[PDB]
Amino acid sequence: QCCEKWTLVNDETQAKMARMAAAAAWGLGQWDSMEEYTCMIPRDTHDGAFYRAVLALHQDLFSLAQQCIDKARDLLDAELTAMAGESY
Repeated sequence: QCCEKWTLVNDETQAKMARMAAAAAWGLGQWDSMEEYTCMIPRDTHDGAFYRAVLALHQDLFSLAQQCIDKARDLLDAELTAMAGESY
């Protein structure tokens, strides 16, 4: 479904696609496809950091990887500090 529909799609829908497209490429182990999709994910999201952090480790960029993991945790503050208060 990803490969068929890119040029047919808008930039709003593009950003809601890549989180699933990268997951899919990663699942299938096709790393060229995975790099294209991961760039389309926004940097401000938890996932955006995480998928850059994976493509860091496949290409062996451990300083860059470690940066992205910490940046990912920083963005996960908001999500945990929301839901951790009321119930585990």
